Amino acid sequence: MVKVLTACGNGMGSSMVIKMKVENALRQLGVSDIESASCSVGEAKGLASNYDIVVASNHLIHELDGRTNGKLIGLDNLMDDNEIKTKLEEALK
Repeated sequence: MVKVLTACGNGMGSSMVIKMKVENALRQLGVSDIESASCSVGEAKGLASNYDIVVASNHLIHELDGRTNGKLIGLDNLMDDNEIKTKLEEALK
C-alpha cells in the first residue's frame, strides 16, 4: 500500500531506527499497510519516484525536489518522534 523511503547518510542501525520511527508515526495516523525502505540521499534521486512518501534531512531535501511526485518530508532532526509526527501530519492531514 503506502511506500515510504527514508533517504539519509546515516549508518545502518540509525537508518533502521529512522524508518521504524517514521512507520510508527504513520500508524498513529491510521495508515495500516506500509512498505519502508532506506538508502542514501544520492541513491534516492534515482529511486524516489517509486515511493509515496520520501523522508530526508531538511538541509538536503532540495537535492530531491523534482525527483518524485510523492510527499517530500524534511526533518531538522531525523530521530525526533515529535517532529516526525508533526511533519507527517502537516503533509498528509
